[PDB]
Amino acid sequence: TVRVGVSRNTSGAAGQTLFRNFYLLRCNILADGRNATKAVQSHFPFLSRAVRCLSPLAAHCADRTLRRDNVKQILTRELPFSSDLINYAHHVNSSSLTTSQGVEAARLVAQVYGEQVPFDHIYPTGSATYCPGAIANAISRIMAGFVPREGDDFAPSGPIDYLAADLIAYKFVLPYMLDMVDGRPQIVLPSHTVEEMLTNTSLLNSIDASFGIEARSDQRMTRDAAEMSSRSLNELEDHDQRGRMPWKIMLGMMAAQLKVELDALADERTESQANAHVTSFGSRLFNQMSAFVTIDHELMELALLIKEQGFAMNPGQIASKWSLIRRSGPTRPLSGARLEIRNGNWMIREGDQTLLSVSPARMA
Amino acid sequence: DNTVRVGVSRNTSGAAGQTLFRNFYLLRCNILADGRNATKAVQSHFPFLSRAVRCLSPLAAHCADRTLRRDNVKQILTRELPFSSDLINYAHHVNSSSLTTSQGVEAARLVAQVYGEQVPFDHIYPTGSATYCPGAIANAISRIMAGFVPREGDDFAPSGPIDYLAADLIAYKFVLPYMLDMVDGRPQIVLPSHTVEEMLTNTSLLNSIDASFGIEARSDQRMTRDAAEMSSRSLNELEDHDQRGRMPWKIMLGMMAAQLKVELDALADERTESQANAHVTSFGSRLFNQMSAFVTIDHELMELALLIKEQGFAMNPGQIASKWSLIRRSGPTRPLSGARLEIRNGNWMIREGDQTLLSVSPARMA
Amino acid sequence: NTVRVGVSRNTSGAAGQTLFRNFYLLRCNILADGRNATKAVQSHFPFLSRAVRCLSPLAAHCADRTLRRDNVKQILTRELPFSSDLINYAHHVNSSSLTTSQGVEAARLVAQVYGEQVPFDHIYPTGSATYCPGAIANAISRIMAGFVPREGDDFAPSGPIDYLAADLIAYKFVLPYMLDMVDGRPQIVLPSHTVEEMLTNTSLLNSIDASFGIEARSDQRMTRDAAEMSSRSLNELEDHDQRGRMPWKIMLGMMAAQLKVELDALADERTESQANAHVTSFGSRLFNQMSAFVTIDHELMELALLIKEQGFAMNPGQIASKWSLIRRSGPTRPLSGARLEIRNGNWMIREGDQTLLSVSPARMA
Amino acid sequence: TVRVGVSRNTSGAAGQTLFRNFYLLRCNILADGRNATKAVQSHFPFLSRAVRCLSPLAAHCADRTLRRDNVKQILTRELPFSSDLINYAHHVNSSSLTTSQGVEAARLVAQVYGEQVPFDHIYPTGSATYCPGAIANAISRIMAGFVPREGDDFAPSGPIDYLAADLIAYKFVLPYMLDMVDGRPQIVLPSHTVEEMLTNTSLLNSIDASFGIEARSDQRMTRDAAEMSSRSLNELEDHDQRGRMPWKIMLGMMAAQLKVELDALADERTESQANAHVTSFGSRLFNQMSAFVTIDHELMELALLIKEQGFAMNPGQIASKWSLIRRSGPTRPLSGARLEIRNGNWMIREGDQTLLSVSPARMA
Amino acid sequence: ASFGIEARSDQRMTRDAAEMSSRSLNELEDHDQRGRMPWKIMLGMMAAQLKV
Repeated sequence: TVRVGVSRNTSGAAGQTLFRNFYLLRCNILADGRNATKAVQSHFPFLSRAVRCLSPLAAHCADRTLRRDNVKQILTRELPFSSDLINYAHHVNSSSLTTSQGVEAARLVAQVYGEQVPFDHIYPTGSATYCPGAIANAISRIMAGFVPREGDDFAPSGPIDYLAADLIAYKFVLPYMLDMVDGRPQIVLPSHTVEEMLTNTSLLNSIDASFGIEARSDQRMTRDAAEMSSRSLNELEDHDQRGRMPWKIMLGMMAAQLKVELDALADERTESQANAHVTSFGSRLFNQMSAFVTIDHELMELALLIKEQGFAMNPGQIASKWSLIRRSGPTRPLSGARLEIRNGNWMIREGDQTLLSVSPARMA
Repeated sequence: DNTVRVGVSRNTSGAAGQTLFRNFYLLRCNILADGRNATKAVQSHFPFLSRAVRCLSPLAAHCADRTLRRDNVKQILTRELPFSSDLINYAHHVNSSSLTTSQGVEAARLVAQVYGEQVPFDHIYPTGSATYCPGAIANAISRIMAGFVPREGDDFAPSGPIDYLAADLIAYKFVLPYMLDMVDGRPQIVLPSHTVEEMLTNTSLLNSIDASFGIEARSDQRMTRDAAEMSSRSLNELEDHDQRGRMPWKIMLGMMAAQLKVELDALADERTESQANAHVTSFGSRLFNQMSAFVTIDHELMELALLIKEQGFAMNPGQIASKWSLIRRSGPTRPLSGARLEIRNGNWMIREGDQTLLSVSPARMA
Repeated sequence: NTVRVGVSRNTSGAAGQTLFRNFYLLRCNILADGRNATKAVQSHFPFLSRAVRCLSPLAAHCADRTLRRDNVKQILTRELPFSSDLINYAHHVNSSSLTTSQGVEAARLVAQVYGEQVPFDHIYPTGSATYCPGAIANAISRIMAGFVPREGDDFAPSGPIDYLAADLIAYKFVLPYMLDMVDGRPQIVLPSHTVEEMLTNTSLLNSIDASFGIEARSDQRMTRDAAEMSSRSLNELEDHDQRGRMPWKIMLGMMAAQLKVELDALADERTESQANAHVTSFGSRLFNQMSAFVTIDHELMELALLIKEQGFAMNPGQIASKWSLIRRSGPTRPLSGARLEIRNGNWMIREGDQTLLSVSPARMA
Repeated sequence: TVRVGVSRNTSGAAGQTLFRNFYLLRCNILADGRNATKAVQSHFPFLSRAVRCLSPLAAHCADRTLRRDNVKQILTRELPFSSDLINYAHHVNSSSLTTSQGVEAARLVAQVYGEQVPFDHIYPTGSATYCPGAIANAISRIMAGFVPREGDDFAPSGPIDYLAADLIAYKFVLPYMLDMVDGRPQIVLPSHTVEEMLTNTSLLNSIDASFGIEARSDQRMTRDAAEMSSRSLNELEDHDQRGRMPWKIMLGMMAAQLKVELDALADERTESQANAHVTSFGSRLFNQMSAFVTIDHELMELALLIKEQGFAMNPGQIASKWSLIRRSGPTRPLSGARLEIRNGNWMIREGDQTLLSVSPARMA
Repeated sequence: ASFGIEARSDQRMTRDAAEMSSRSLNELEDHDQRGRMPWKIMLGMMAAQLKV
């Protein structure tokens, strides 16, 4: 007898994804569960991962021991996906994902960490262009204790950065700008793009972030002494091992990656037209990019436009609006509006109307 | 033993769907998620608009109902809150302002005086009223042309005389309405020079309207081309006869078009639902395909079709509603004198240079 | 070096719940209302659904012909095996809450028409006044599906296949209904006897009839009553020795009787019933799931009418009380004025213009 | 006329079928439905029915009670169409639908089923020629519980084969060849024509197939190791009534019918040239015949030629290549290829390039 | 006489059925212009043509 029981098909499949080449703007489409013909449910996985990477140890703790999976197969191919490369901190020559702005910050990171890490593949020295996402991922991994291998992999051999060991206790983050108005520190609207202040790296001292806990179980109380149980990035005690400047550089780098991808979105006319029915795209983008709006000019304007249009915008409309913002400079008259803080929320108010509102993002 | 098969337990009841603009009649749309394919661009359909274009041959459309339906009509129409769709389906006048229109009452009065003498026409069009529901008049005139008799709470009266043209339109399956104007001292087809409202108010203009009817041979033939047009007759070519209701037919066509335009105008008020269903990208494409019978006789519908084709068949309800409002307010948009009108391969073509600005194929009378 | 064996407690913590463990059909699985805030707990009877699906035994048992051994002997021969498992594997149970004396003549009739080709002693102990209707129903389904039972062990796919089970493969829907000779011709009538009475007088089972129908699901022909072409009635199939028509009718009546006796025994579970007074979907789900048996019996029809009149929102205690009232009192509502009509293949009762009840074909596959 | 009469005409055709007088090669070609271009689409109804018949009970469950058509008048005509006769398993003397090869299997089936069923009309006793399709249909229906009446009818009165009941649960099938390599079972490419195996009934024992269930819950366990939800034909419990060898003979006989029909078509160059414009004919032929590749190497060569040519070949080229394959024998050194079975599929690979692949075949 | 609509890709019915699935001629509501008797006369008359 012969008893070779080769398996055979058992089910089907469903789902869809758009923007294969893109990294942050890649989105996964699922039909609405309640009713098959309601608004499509979009979701950006890599953008959520990037936002969660702001606590690198908690984001990469499992990969230290558990998920030591086969990575050689993914990297070593004729055409590896750009998303995988940027996820594993590899420079890519793709024009849509490479920017020439802020490169001085890139080489600053390289000279900070190149002495003890094979940083050549992350950012080849002397290159006029670089991949912001790759450097952000490299910074996160290095802060997490990992070491990028010359053989295109990661190993948990390096030392743990002190800031990552502190961000374990905190779950919520909220970047914002600061200025010395009337000889005192106060939160201000973003007056610079990340793309421009990554050039003048001294300006990164203006950036500040506030961390705080996901407090103990309590069904109704809105606060657990929210001000007493929170800390700010610039308030932490100074120490050489603390990657505070690398952390702020990583945040700005992720923001720059998002902006360059939005710029490249303009040329993707075919897929934008084919996905005109995806109106949840803009609402999801507004929901998930909330961490980066409080630091940049153009992201703030884009968020304001998205809120004005009612959280329903297919990709082509977002591409056109972003092109308009980039080309026309500051368009909206923000001079009539003011900033305010309400129970931790970061909002722009004009009169009594709430033009914009941003809540703390989730780090893990 | 004892056996009864009257219990029939078959079931083939679909997967899922949805309906939008329930209060509307023509633009009432059925939405189906195309689960057969991975692509999630939802499919859209306008049942009542398809039925209205079907009814251009009233006898072939209404023959099936001469015997079958005897369950209930009054139970629906005489409900607490009868739907405008059902009431206009059974030729009942509707009080809603969104559906009713005030312009073009002259044609309604004309049809009422033509058929009022031999039909209880009061509920179709109350006498002396300024506001009339054009869809109700269209359904009434179609049913009368098919030999029915209306009632206050029913329509199951297949007892009236049957129009000659309603019988003539059994041999044909395709129709192509188009305007015709006296140019160069000879008859010639032209672009739509008047909106339907102007010619309904001044009913003398309807003489310019014309249509062409065609057969559908079921033989396994090669796709027939010119010189096969002998098997086709124009509406105005038919010999005159008292029973033969040509002007009734033209009035029905214009009335249906006016109902569509009134619905489109009222759509602008529906900004809430238009926003709630902004993801229905197939609305523009489906409406563009389905309205193709009316664009050949109206300025504004022609402009809407042209803008739809230029945009690229990607309009949700909000975009089409706003564009329609802009067309209504502005009126003329582009210099169509630069373009020219041509007929080729039995299709109604308007072209500028070499590009085909808009293509219209004759409709399916069914 | 050391072994790496270990476990993580991968579990959300909050999960479902099961109620009425002892009961066979009335066992239900309670799930919170999804991710919604309505807090109307879902209810579902798994064994009742399986019983209704068993009315096409081959399609309902084709999987087990090859795809299981599963060490079911351990389940059957446990120290305290679940009565649900025993009744699922056609084993008699001596529990007073699942055994009835009525209809035993039909039980021994099936036990002797299948007596010699199967070891039927463990299914129905010969001479015992009481018996488990569910066990006999499952035994009939299994044997009709082409199995043979064993005491303690799994069924063996070795016996012959009845012709009716093969015929029923083409159909997906079923609709039992009674018959009567009125005006010299057969016509559908309301139930006149309880399933117990009609089982005791086995000749009455000839009055039962059912009609099956295909499931095309092509998005066409939905409203057409030309679907009468694609249907056949149980009594209309040509007679044959191996076509177990009477076993099929007996199995249907036996399942109905099992449901009845379980409903009767539910009245004694007052503690659990009152502890679970918050699950109001119990009555609605039971009404939805019993729809195949109402057309054949008086008391099930009365219970369905009561549930519909009460708005479908009632808990187990209310169901028990109403069932006891129906059992004790007898016919309550006036059916002389209630007309019985079939429209679009639906078994409905109409009072004037009001539709007192409507029953649709059950899903049989 | 009072008005100009430019108007519409279609003469819209509906329905079309060619290759008449055949059984399997019948194709109801039609114009493309949704696309404006009038490209020719194809489908083989009888071939699909034969492929679905591999689960005989689920294939013939309807006719046991539902259809009961007036078959008597159909086959009693003066010159009834051969396809209808073969569909009801009636022997036909046409030279283009019979072959002397494989008569041993026909004799075996006659002696194994003739003792309880009339069989002379299905296959005349001792005849040197036979129609394979008729015997395949006869064995399928006899497994389905039917009884072939002499008077042009099937009576649902016979016993039901155990394998037919077993196959209800499985919607997907996979035949293949096997060999005793290194003292263990292992899949091999086909090494014999169906003629050799029908003639050598003992050699038929080497054939095997695997079946699989269908569902819609997403596939689990890497979508290829889902093996407890599948079974192999030879692993099923042996029983007198379980028609294992009848099932294998059915599959081989259907394959032989297809081969004989293609060989007969080899001489029909006239109509093939008249219909050579149809190249989707080859694509649909490949798609429907994919179930038969893994048992006969001559069919494998035709499939390989079609795949290399790009899934687009005209009937004339198919005929020429089939004749060339039949005359030549082994055309290429296939030993350079390697056999693999991944993600549930069955494919042969030479080097890294996949030479040919096979997908799930649906039977019910 | 009974009247039936066209079928659709189905040839699988050889059993009993009745009434409004194919409504019969005599059930039609009588009317002065509804020529049932002329129709029956024509049917019989063409049958007689075939006979002669």
